[PDB]
Amino acid sequence: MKYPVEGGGNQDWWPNRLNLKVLHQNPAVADPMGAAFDYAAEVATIDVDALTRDIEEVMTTSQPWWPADYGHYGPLFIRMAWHAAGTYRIHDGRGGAGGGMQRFAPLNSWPDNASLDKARRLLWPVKKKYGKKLSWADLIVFAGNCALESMGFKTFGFGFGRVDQWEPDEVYWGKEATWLGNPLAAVQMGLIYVNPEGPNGNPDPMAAAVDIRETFRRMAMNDVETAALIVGGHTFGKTHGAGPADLVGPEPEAAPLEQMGLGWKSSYGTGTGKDAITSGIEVVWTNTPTKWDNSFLEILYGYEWELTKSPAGAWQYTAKDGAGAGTIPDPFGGPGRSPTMLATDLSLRVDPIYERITRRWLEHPEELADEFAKAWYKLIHRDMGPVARYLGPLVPKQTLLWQDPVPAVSHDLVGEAEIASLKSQIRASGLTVSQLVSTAWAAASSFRGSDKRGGANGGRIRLQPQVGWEVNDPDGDLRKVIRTLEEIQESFNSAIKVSFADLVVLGGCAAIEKAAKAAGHNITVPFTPGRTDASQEQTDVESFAVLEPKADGFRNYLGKGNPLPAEYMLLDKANLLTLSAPEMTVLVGGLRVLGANYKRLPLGVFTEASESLTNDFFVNLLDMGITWEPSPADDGTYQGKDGSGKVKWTGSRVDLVFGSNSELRALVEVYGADDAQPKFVQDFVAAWDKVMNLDRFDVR
Amino acid sequence: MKYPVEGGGNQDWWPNRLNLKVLHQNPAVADPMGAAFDYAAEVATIDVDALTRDIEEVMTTSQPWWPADYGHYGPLFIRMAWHAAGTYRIHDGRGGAGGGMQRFAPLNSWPDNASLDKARRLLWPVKKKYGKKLSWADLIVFAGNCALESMGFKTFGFGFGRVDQWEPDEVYWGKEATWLLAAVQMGLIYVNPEGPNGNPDPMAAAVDIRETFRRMAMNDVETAALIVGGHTFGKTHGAGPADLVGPEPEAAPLEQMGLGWKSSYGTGTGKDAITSGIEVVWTNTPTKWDNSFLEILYGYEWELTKSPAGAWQYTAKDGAGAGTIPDPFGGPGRSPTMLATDLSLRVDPIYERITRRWLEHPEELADEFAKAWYKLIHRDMGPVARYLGPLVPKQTLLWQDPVPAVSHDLVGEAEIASLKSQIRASGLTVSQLVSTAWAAASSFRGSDKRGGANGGRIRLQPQVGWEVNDPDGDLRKVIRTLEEIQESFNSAIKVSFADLVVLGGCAAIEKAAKAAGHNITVPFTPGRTDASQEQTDVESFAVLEPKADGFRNYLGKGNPLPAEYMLLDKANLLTLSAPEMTVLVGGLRVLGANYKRLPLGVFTEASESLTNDFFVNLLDMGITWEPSPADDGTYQGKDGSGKVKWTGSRVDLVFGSNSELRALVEVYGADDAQPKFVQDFVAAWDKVMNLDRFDVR
Ligand code: HEM
Ligand code: HEM
Repeated sequence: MKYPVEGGGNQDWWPNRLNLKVLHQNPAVADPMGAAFDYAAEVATIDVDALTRDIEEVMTTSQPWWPADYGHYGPLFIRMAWHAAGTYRIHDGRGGAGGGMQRFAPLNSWPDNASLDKARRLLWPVKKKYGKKLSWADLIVFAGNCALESMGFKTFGFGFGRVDQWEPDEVYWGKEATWLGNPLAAVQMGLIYVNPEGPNGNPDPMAAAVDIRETFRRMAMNDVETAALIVGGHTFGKTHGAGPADLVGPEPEAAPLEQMGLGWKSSYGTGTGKDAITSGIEVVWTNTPTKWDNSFLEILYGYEWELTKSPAGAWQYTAKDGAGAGTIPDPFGGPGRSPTMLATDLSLRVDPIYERITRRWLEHPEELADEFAKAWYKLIHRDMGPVARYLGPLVPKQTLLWQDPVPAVSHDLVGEAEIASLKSQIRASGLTVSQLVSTAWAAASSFRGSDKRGGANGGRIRLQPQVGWEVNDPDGDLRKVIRTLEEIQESFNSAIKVSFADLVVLGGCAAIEKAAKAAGHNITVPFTPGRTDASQEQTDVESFAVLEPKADGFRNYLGKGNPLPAEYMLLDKANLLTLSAPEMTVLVGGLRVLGANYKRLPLGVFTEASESLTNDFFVNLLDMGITWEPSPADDGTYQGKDGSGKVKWTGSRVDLVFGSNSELRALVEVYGADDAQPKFVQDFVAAWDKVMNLDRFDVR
Repeated sequence: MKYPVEGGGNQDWWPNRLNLKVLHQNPAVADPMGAAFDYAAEVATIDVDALTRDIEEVMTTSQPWWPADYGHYGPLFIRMAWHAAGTYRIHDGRGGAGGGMQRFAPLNSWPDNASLDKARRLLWPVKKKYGKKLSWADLIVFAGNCALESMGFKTFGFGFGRVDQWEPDEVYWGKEATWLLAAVQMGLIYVNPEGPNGNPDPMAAAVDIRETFRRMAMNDVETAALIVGGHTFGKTHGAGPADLVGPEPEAAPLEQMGLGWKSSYGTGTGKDAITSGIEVVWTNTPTKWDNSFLEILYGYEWELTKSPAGAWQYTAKDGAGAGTIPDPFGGPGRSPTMLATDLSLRVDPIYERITRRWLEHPEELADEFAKAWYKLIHRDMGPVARYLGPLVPKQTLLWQDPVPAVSHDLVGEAEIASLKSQIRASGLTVSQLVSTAWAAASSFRGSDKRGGANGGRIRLQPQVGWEVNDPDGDLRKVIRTLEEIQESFNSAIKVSFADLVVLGGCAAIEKAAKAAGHNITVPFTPGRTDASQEQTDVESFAVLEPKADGFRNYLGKGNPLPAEYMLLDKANLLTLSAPEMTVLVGGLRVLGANYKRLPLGVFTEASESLTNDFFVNLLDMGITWEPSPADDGTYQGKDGSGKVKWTGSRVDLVFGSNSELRALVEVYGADDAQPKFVQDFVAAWDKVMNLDRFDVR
């Protein structure tokens, strides 16, 4: 229907086709830094003092193509930071500022990130003067933070380490196929949090409060943070509004080329500064919108508000009787204005929940500072991962209970001879292979490569938020495996201290070695030590209530509330784990033949003899002498009807896909060859070593 | 609108968004074999003597879930190769057999490749026995070529080498959004069998076939070789009206394991399957070679009747031939039948002569069909240095872009410096050397690997006269100076011509780098030869003429899109990637490599000096842009005070507009990256100049 370079390919002929482009996004070819570049080794060598001494400079020179309000840019950079790490939705994990996606995406065109392309273009001198030693995400967010600092503040700190990706990330943002139309977080399509004029353009404070709380909750922010975040943020800078909001041009994706990749080039007046239009509201919040103080709340409790319209054609509030008419300084010189407020932010005065936590902030005006610093530092470094990546000399030392704190190694890391000793001690009185893998896999499947939260490290697999997960059948034998592993741990220690997660991954390794040896290959899985155990008080039970996978194909289990059919979720779960197209298929075959099945069902297994790591899943799948017909009980299962009329195999919806979707058919059509056995077991161990070492960030 | 794993973003909100996901396609991540796996090295060990002894067996055994007419699959295989090497489009170069795209693509769902999805399954007991030492594409077109030989025929040869791919390539097949360029009806690989556009008249079928095949290099005499030589084998499954067939494979319920067209009529297979909806049985012995097709084609006079499937097919009048055709599964014989496209060869005046001439002695038909089939198969492989295996018919050909054998003593870099010296110590300027070299290595298409810098065709008639290489400019001067150097060098180990072309290009890059302060050594691998004017035909090169070489900022007439896209579609052929594309475009813009001396695009104040000044001067926001008052697709870089300082084109400012490429320009446009930029430019350049060097890699 249209050319490929414009769109094209397939998907113009099929609406819902299993698109295999999401597995290998962000390839190593489109990386202009090269194939041997380590960002963690470079970003530590910048002189953050010199950088801090430079961003402070770019925040004072009013560039002539976009004038500076009050001769300072700080507000704009804080807004940039907030709209850069305000997309992080915990329901799946994708988004956030961990990829700096605000540059190129549907993000750099949402009808709220308007007048933000100019904000990024402002920072070009600093990135130009530094080069490859400053990834764009780090520059944006740290510029916001250093602005907040420069405008009079004492921040909690900051840490570099976010890496850039050079291709847009595909994330589901909303069913509404038009701007302003459960896995979501922005109540509109294109909004970040809330329609500034109240939900659905309706300026009601109560609905605004309900909605703003129901939105922030999908980003793990409490009730005290939300109030702190909003207040501390909007105590800075002004709005942008002039004539009718319909005069703005197109967005920086359908804009003409002479605009150098900008947008919203307003034709009204000179087009910038005193007449620039962006959100269609015209409000100044404080009375000195360029430096910090406890004044926004005073205005929040200083005048009684009544609704009005906007000179730009929008809804807002304004003090009655002309109170304070002409008391707030002009953004570019001129007579005073009237103290105004947005629609939502009045909720902080009427809503009874926020009232108890805002009325306290009139007196004790200092507590606002620390709470805002904490909430901000939480909003920033939310998608960086464990503590071991906070590079640079500005990170604090104290840990926070949301960081998933993992205590540092306080003993000698185990040795190699001890590794073989533990192998022998675990494969002689441990348990079957189908158990030592299932528990091990479950300890490394809570990972999410979106924000690198959770995983094998910490050993949380034996604590409350994960043992009770129904996906790891609690009334099964997982607790018995836990008892055995802890007792062999303490026995070897009584016989250099080995932690628990170390031993879990070692059990998985020894089980895979057992299966491979049963298959006829003396192969070894590479194991590196360097994990520690977490305690119940350092792992929040409620925070981890989202990692519980609603659909996990690699163990063949689907739950309830599943958005898409039970097949696509396999790739989705295989996309967070950052698995290439081959490493997903081989891993599926391995887990299927190894008996890593939820409740030990006879689904997925395609072998007459289990616990033997062979390619018997694939060779037996592609056989055409069997006919597949949906099950008679109609439970989303199928039946391997043979040529004799006897049911032979019984796979699930996540299996027969690996023999149907003509693309994924190819990868199987390799590992199922006659001489593929010396390759399968060798390509499998690689993928298994890759999964079990995703959260190993202290050494990689 | 929909989830990413099923549909995606970045497309619904804006349809006309420059999609860079077409550059990184076929990456190094989705490769099961992993990293290296030199396919050109593995297949050198397979026993074609044994592979033939196995495909011969898989054909004679009738599978129980798809019987074989007359107990032989030879037919269904012969077609499979054809529809696997019939997706060639000469006007672009994509498709072809060398992509193995017969599997995962819209290709395996077109309402023409029906029932063929079964054939890919009949071959599994063959590939399973070999695995990685024999890719699909080679196997598909071999089972094609190897079914002919096993059926009373001495073909011309065969060669492996078509390394497969692991993701569906992106190709434009047409504008219609419904089934039924090069194909005449969307989905139908070639001609709608029931006459062009459903009109059952042979005279129109002939004028359609002529133009259609003319889009795939086949002449007028190599056409009748195929059709007559291709439809001597096998029948056409079409019993029963084409109304009960299942859905297409890409959208079928999974209990079919990716097989499409689950026919509910009758038993569903065998003597009752449905493929295209025509019941026709050509020869009287449809599983061996003989001069039978032409015999029946002239044996009677024809008349149009209806089909048991509801299509228009023909049948001899007079009621003769009652039962003269063997029943495909034992029983009463049908009447002598025929398609609609075949009658063209009886009524069209052009094919009439050759058809009449093939009936006096059919050995000429055998030979012509042999050569035509060989051309139909080994077209998507290009240089003769890629053919592997024993069965290569290494004698010669004329359409293979032939080059003489590397005969003289090569060079051992002891004099390469002197050549790189005399090319500046007795030659021209950098703004001409890089221009002519890049021109001589721009006639390349990583699809079928035709053209290329090899052969030294930059001094021959088909390429010297192209418009994009302005002949009135100075190309002749550069070529004559290079010739004088070559002749002055061999009198004292002889060096060819394209040798000196790319060597002067590299030495000019070195000169420009010295003019910047980075004494960088360009790599160079000798071993290319110059072809003559006779072995370089003119008719097959008229397509390689670039219609929009965005690298050089040249826009011809005949672009379906603006210039901003015709750069990618160009930079997608050369097997480039976004970093290399940006770097190479910047280098060619700053080194003065436009098809004139135009200052259009140059963003420097001291040319002929390789540097990143283009990138850094592009991004400065203090410079505003607006369309020039000439309204000739040129923008006017207006400075802040009202003066003209830069003049760019659509191919330039796209790097300032499109957000993805903006990141790359940001990277190379720093200040501690000029060494990185010049080094990566040298690397990408040596990648371009060494695309067709297949005799070494
Ligand atoms: C949570 C609800 C929020 C709403 C409804 C909201 C809405 C808005 C609106 C309508 C504007 C004016 C846009 C324009 O002038 O074009 C704005 C700007 C701004 N926002 Fe937000 N925002 C929210 C959250 C935040 C947060 C979390 C922060 C900081 C942590 C923040 C900091 C700012 C600042 C400093 C500006 C001033 C921009 C300038 O001076 O140019 N806002 N916000
Ligand atoms: C204008 C060119 C062509 C037309 C109109 C045409 C038409 C057709 C049609 C409609 C079928 C029915 C498919 C089926 O029943 O499975 C068919 C089958 C077949 N075609 Fe073609 N085709 C063309 C080119 C070729 C070429 C170039 C070859 C060989 C080099 C070829 C060889 C065959 C064979 C052997 C079959 C029988 C397959 C079987 O019996 O399993 N055709 N042709």
